[PDB]
Amino acid sequence: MYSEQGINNTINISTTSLTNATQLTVIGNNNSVYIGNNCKIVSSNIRLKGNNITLFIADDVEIMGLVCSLHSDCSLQIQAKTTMGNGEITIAEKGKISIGKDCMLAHGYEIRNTDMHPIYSLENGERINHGKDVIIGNHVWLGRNVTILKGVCIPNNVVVGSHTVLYKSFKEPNCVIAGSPAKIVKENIVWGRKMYHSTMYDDPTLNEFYK
Amino acid sequence: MYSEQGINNTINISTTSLTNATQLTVIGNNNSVYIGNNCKIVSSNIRLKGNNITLFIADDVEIMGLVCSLHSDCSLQIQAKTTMGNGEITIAEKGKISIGKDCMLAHGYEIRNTDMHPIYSLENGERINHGKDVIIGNHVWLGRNVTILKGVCIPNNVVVGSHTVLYKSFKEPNCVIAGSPAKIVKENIVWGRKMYHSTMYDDPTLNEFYK
Amino acid sequence: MYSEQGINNTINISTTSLTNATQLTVIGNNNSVYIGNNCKIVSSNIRLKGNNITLFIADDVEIMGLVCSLHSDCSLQIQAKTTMGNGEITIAEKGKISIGKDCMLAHGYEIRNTDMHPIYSLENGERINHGKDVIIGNHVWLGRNVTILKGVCIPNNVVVGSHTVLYKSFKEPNCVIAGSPAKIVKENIVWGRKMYHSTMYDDPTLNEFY
Repeated sequence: MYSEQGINNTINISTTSLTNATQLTVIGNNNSVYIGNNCKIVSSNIRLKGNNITLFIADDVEIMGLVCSLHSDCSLQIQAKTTMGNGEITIAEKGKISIGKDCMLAHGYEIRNTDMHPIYSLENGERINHGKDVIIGNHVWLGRNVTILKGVCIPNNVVVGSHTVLYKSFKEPNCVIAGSPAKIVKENIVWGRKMYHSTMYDDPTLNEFYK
Repeated sequence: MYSEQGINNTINISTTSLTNATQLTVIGNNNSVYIGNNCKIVSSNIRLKGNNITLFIADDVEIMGLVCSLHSDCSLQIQAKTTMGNGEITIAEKGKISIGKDCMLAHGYEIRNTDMHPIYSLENGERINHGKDVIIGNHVWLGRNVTILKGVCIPNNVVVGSHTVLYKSFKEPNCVIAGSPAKIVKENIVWGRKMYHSTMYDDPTLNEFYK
Repeated sequence: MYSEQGINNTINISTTSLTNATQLTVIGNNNSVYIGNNCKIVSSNIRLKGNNITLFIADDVEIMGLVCSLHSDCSLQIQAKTTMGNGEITIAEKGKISIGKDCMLAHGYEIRNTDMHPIYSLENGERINHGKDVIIGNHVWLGRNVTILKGVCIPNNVVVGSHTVLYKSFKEPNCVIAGSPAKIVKENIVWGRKMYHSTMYDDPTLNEFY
């Protein structure tokens, strides 16, 4: 499991959550890790290197096979009830990525606020791919092998179709987004976890989205 | 190799077939598994959970690293001489997936008849993403990392270009399908297995496709 | 470094190069492998199976988790200072692939000169998909999960956007290529390795590009 090299690191992993086969490494200082009850954070590899990094995983989060790299002054926030399969999250350039509550992220997700390397214009020598924060709203379903790139904001209750690559933000909630270039392909929907709930009304979790 | 609980489950695996490192699990009633002669089903993980499930794999089929999950009243059918590398096939909502004769599936395929999770309309709360059968015709070649989703029928003698996602059926045979979105990019062709042949006429297996 | 079986194979790997966790397998005759100075080739699996194959890796190349398959009469050449993460290179049909200087290849690349199986036109029965050499120019950055197919030539100082598949060659240098089909999406650029420079003028390696 754990491996630290530094001082004033705060690691509070709630007592009920499980972290089987997970490696957590914190190199650096004034960092904080927080995992709530009753999380399942399994077969993952999480690296914090730097200072003043924040990793916050709320209650009731299940993650399996996450590779996570966090650099100095970055923060990853994952809200309650979010489930995640295999995937990768990279944060750099002192940015932030937030993932709202009750998300379902299917295997193969790649999420990042950065390209990790600079691209400059020959026209004026300036950098033009500065990193940008990623906001993934509440009740977002990412299908298989979805890629969410820097600065993309995803509204609440959105489904992203399998193998879709997102470069830009969308504003409309309750919609499905797929294709290349990524596009709204269906409007006025709500997804759920259980095919055994036959209408949206039979899923206690959904009441809010049709209010 | 296999574990099986329940009633009137029939498991017929020819003694001339190899199943090295494959796990087959059958839990339920009235399920049927057939694997024919001179097959090589290796390093695979195959699960049937439910009632009245049918798995049928014909002669001379070679599969390597298939992960396959079938739920009750579901069926998978793979006809003779088809070859498959690593990949995933998933069937739910009591549907069916068919793979025809002499198909060639490269490493990384994802095939399914279901989204695994419901999407409902905000207008009337009804489910709008019900599962739908998948039919992959005879002599279909799927390039690397191809995804075949619900409802998709693929005609005979078709090549699907690597990393292509199919959301919809096609009707034209003898073509190459590729891109995003998936479109016919070459017409009037026939594919074969062996690069050493000079022409299609040199490959007896191809007679039926050009007459 | 080697599990070398056959006749008249030459393997010259500089004593200053690290090969930790790497399987190099050479099965066949008259194959030659050159790896230059100060390379780091680790956790890779490089198989030369066949005869008369050449692998040439120049100085200061760094490779982590390459799965490489070469067949008879094929050639792979990787020029100085190139870096590669996990990925796959497949060469067949007696063809070649060449990667230029100071390229940066991110996790998930797939580079091939061959479809590995024939496609014939019904008009005349002839094969229409013969393998074709791949050329990646100098100072090309392949983003994550990029696929480069047969016959593709990439010009100097190009960035390929993540998840893009190239079926065709480009001619314009200094550009970003993305989408499907692959298109030039931004012209007149230059990329660098380290993002601690407000402008390109603080990267000495970039001077040759303006």
